Amino acid sequence: DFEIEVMNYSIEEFREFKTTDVESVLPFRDSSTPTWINITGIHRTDVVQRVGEFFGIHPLVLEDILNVHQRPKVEFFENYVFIVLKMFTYDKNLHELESEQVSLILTKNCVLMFQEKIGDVFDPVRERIRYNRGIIRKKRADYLLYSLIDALVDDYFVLLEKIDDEIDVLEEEVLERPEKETVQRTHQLKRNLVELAATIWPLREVLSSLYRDVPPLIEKETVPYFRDVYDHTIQIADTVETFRDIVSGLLDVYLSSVSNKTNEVMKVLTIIATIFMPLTFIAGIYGMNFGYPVVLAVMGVIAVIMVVYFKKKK
Amino acid sequence: DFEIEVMNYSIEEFREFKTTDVESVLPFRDSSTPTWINITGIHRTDVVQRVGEFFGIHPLVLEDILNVHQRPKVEFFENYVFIVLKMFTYDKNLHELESEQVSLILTKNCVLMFQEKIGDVFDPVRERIRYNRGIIRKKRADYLLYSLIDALVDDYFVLLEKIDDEIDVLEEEVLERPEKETVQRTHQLKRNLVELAATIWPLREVLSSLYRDVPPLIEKETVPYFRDVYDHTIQIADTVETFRDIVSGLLDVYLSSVSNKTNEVMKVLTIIATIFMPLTFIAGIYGMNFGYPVVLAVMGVIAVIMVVYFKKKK
Amino acid sequence: DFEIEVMNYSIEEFREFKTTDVESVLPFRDSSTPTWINITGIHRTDVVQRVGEFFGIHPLVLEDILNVHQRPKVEFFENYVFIVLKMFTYDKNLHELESEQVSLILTKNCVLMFQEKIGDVFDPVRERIRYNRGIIRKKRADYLLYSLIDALVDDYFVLLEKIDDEIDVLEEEVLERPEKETVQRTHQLKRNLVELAATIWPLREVLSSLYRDVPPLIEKETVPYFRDVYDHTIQIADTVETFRDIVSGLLDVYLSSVSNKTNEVMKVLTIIATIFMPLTFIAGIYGMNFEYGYPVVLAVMGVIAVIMVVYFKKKK
Amino acid sequence: DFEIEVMNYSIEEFREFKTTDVESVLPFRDSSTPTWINITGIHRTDVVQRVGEFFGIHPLVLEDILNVHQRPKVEFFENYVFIVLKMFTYDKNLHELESEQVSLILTKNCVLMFQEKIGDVFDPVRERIRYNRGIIRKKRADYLLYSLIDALVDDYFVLLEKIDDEIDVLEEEVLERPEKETVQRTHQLKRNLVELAATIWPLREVLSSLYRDVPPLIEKETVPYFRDVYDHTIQIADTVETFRDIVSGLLDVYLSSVSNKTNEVMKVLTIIATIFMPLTFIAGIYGMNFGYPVVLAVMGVIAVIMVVYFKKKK
Amino acid sequence: DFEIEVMNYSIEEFREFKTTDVESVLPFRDSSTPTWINITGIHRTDVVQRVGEFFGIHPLVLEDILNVHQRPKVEFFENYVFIVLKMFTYDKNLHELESEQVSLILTKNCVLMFQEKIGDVFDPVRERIRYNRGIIRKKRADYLLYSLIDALVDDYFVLLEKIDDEIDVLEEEVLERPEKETVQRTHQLKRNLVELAATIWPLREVLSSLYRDVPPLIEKETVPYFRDVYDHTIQIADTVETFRDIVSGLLDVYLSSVSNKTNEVMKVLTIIATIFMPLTFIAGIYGMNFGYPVVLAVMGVIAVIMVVYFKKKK
Ligand SMILES: [Cs+]
Ligand SMILES: [Cs+]
Ligand SMILES: [Cs+]
Ligand SMILES: [Cs+]
Ligand SMILES: [Cs+]
Ligand SMILES: [Cs+]
Ligand SMILES: [Cs+]
Ligand SMILES: [Cs+]
Ligand SMILES: [Cs+]
Ligand code: NA
Repeated sequence: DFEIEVMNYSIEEFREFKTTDVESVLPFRDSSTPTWINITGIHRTDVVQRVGEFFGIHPLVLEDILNVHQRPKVEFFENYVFIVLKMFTYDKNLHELESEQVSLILTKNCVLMFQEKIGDVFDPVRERIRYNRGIIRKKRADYLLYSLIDALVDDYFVLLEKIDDEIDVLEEEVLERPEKETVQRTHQLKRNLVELAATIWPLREVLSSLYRDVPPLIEKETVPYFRDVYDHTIQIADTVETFRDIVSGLLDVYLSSVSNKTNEVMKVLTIIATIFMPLTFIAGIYGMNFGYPVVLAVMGVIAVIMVVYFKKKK
Repeated sequence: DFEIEVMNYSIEEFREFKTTDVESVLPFRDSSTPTWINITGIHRTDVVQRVGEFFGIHPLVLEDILNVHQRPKVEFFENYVFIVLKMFTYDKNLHELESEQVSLILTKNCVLMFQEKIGDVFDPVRERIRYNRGIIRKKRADYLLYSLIDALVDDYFVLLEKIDDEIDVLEEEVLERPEKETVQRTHQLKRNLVELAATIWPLREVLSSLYRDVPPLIEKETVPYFRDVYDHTIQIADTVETFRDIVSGLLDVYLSSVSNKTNEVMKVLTIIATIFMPLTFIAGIYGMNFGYPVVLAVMGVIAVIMVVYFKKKK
Repeated sequence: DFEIEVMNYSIEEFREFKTTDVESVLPFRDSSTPTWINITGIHRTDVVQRVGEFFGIHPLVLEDILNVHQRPKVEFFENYVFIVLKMFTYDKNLHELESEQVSLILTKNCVLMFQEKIGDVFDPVRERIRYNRGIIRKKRADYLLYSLIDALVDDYFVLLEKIDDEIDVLEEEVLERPEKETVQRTHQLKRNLVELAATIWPLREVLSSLYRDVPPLIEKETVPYFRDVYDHTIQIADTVETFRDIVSGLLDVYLSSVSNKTNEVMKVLTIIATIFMPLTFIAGIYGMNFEYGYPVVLAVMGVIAVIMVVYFKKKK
Repeated sequence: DFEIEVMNYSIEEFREFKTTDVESVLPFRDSSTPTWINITGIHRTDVVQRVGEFFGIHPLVLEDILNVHQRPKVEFFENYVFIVLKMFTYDKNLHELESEQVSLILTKNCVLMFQEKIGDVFDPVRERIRYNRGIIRKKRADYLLYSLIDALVDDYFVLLEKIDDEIDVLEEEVLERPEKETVQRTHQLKRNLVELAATIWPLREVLSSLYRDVPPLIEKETVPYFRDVYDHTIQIADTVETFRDIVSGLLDVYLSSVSNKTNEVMKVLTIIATIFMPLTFIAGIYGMNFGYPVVLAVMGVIAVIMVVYFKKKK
Repeated sequence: DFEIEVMNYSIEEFREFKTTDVESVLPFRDSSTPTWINITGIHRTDVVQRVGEFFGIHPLVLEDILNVHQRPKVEFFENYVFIVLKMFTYDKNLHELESEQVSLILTKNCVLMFQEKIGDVFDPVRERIRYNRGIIRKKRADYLLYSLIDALVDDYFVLLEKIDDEIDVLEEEVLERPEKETVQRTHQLKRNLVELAATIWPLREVLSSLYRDVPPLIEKETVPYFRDVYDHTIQIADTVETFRDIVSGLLDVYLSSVSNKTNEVMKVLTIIATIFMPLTFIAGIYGMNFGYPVVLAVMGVIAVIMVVYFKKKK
């Protein structure tokens, strides 16, 4: 798609609007009062670059925003901070997770945004500016950021739940319903997990640096807030390695239960084999073409001395 | 459930009682002599909060209290220190373990405790006030805290004896009783450990902050005592990471137990097969429609050269 | 094969030529305008040596440039810098990759380049110096070096893509086309990943030092540049480890698949073994040769045959 | 069990004796000449207490003494040094290793020793005193400590050797005598290493600590020696870690053996199965009720051409 | 055996000699001109003590000279430095490696050297003194120490090349020549690796600590070469670790090869049975004693509808 979404606001009031013309939003640069410019759809290179040239942001940053498959990171410029955030979808049952790159610039009184597509995790931060919630009005553009980063960070929690279900609904199938496609899912989880912690790890660094560095973030006013988040991020980081670990032995768990049935199937063939092997034989030999019930008795006799010998095993 | 349970005391005497009226205890904030306030059950949020207000507690600390799914932690504020802890109960046999969150706060001369549910490990501290044991009465709130939390440290230990025991039993089945349920209980263990590891490592970090920082805690007076506790902490970690190291390898032990029983059954079947396969054959060619013991005379001959050839094996 | 190759340029004009005469390039040591000396074929050590002696390069380095089993490293000197890269060629199907050692020294207004064999990645750089593009003409010796280095980095993505395929394919043979030769590949894969990440880890460290360190570098202005490829570098030293971690546990997934299959092979062998062993038997003991309703047998054989069938509806 | 063992000694003469009375060995605190007062059997708290006071040793230490599940640690007070240490014994055969805690306090002119039971590694130390060997007579209680120390650590090498062999031996069984028990002993080994490493790892730090700190221990005189015990402490550790590494994969090594044998019992059956399965058929089909050697020849042709097949595998 | 080989060189001239008398090489302590003394054969504990005291060396050192099972290390003193080093020798084909302890003390104009036996890698160094190659003649005692340390390190490369060959040749066996004794050599490799790894990691720390200290190591003249050897040290470490990683897997790689093969002996088996089981049955059922081709064709029909069915698999 394409769109652009600004949310200027102040302690007293706010205004909001949705345009598709880039020149209607550029004068907010010089707002005294905080703004949030959301640019859905980065695919329009010309929109980005325009915004990118007007604000005074280096080309390589602008090019960064158009490169999609990245680490999450921060970089501190003279008048602006630059951040690179991911934000996941997980379809359940078709066990597959998606990741949309967001990019963010903190200058003057504006929090720039760059979303690949429509549909996003900041529909709570939106409401808090519209209906005068929390301390979101009272404060500045760097708090706005902390609003935006938080809203995203919280999202993971609920993804972290969703998989926590997937694990639980796999260390069952493993040890009770041993099956072909169970193996698939298992690796499918193990993989996705990797992709997760490949993002969350730098994500803690991002927040770890933001907290502990500070330039045009108003210091002893927004930094604990950021720290609160930084705490949130540690938790999760932890919580991935956690699952990672549990999922790893998991495949050997299947293995062990798989083999254990092979065994059972073996015995079955062995005892049925082991008894009707010799009984067919004596039946076969008295087919030699060259007292009747007494052979049947020592058939029965020797048949059941196998039967009480597999009680001593099997 | 729900209760309150104070135990005031000084060098000389002591008092203690119980209620379900928050307003009776509040006055104990202005005690010149120590006080242990035990608000068990934290579902009754108005009580928590009533207090949370009266004593000067900031609402985020108070929310913390309410959320029981937390990183065990410690926050220092101006007139008070704040701590969270976990508390475990392992059901033997079901192989299942449960987590209460214990919240705490030191302030001036008072120890605000917050439990989810009746039932705790603080009895042995209760008695040391009750019958005047040790040097509890001659020392202050911080000490009470130490005490209280040392009383916790000590709990994990039995929990580490109990689990050990579960290791012992499991490392019998694995090698001697190859079975389905054994697989289950093993992983079950793995899981539990993780959760323990997860709790203890941070828990550790807590005592480390306390020890080497100390703000309203009679400094060169208690710090050591916290050191001693800070140590047990460590100990437990070791023990923990020990067991981790052990269990992990366990499954691979059992895996090997069973692939070693497959090899048996294969010899049962193989040799059975291997002697009645050619003997039921050659008395098959004499059941065609086109000396007699000379037949049996070579049927024994080979019958035996087989059982000699598996003495070179088996 | 051997080949010297120089490209001299500045804002206005440029020149280029391919030589097999070493002395027809040395005088570029005293160029006011940038110069990119590419010496393909480091077997002709005498050539290398001469470039050295002339420029005033310390033997150690010189020798290192010949020594092609080496860790990618930066060493900074008085007037020059020294850098050593590796450049990779993955062959697909035969899952087998080869790495060239390229070596670089910036100095005055020269970027000395020593390859091992004709054949590289840099071509698009040569386009940008030839057909006046980007901002490479405007910038000097150093920017170039970045451009050169960037060039290579970029190639690694390419390989990563190709590699990335080599996994997706291989996790359909793992759990659907189980076989011998799948195994082989899996090792080859892992080995190669090993050799690879082995080269990146320091590689990162090369671009890292360069940025936060700096000696004779058109720093202000280009530091950011050195930094932007150093970004890419971490990116890929991560994305490597992603594969290590995935592929590591790959031989276990396969395990789980294979036994599951064997198990099936047992099932069929048994539910046959178990039903036609006895029915062969009772149809065996009626081949006795002593003196003593025939469809009753076929019936009671029908009956007890079917209870076997229905009993493997409680398993199998 | 309970005793006390005094070993006063100077350059000129020495005296020693044994006793079940705590008061006899007190006056020595005031010895101008170094002494070694050994306390065996600290199941007598009452006595451990008594001196605890007398020598002016802070009760926390006295507790840490009487609690025998602890980390090797080092703590330097004003008038004293204090050190906890373990002392391992391997029962060969009953793969199982026991520990006894020895705590130590250097003060004035007396090394204090605290053991759980009679039976220690210190013997050698005594001799050198008894019969004036080395320089130990010429030097003070600090040295006495170092020696008592060096003694014990060295005893770990002895302990290594014993472990080395267990290994040598087990890495035969595995690849030469595949069996149910062999496993057991593997595991056992792996347990005994971990508990070892466990004590060694800290211990190392107990020797690292001493060396780089030095308060009362006549310094550039005794430092170099203590370092030597230290150097050894490191050597020990490394060694331990080598084995862990070796022994981890051992069972993998073992699995690869058993599973490999299965391979052969399968083939075995297969060929006997495969060559007779169709030969008992084709005979079996001529016992129908409705060129005799031509078939046997075919059977001789078609028993021959399975063979040729297996000269391309097996 | 036993030998002493001293070399006393100066920018103008040199002299060298072999003598098994330990009094003739003692004047060289007081040489203005650099000296390199090589003791070969450290079984003679009379000559390490004689030369150990003459130079003034501490015993603890002269004992560690002797202790040839040691972690390579560097220790510094007043008038001399100490360095314990190993040198490896690998038996190809027998897949076995044996070491030797070379100990080294830099003092005045004398590098004392302590070799267990004759046979060593310093033949090239002796070349660069004898014929006046390079710049060792013009340089002093510490350049020698370097030139020495370097030859030894360059040693490990020719070693690493041998091992590479082994891995290569082994990893041909795992995946194509599966067997019993293959799996042994694996383990062999691992051990040796792990012996190698254990030695190298500190040798690194040696040239790490030689390089960033320098007292009677002529500073900005030779510390640019200690660096160079230090570099090759890192390389070797790196390269070595390479292997640990590769090999650790290999074992697993073998097991997948075997456990595939069992399957291909399963298929074989099942199918012959599959077909010659129901067919061996009906022949039986017309071997009962109470339109002929008709069955022969329906045998044809069913025997081959199996055939078909296994082209869907197999
Ligand atoms: Cs980029
Ligand atoms: Cs918050
Ligand atoms: Cs890709
Ligand atoms: Cs592709
Ligand atoms: Cs204790
Ligand atoms: Cs036991
Ligand atoms: Cs050996
Ligand atoms: Cs020593
Ligand atoms: Cs018949
Ligand atoms: Na594994």
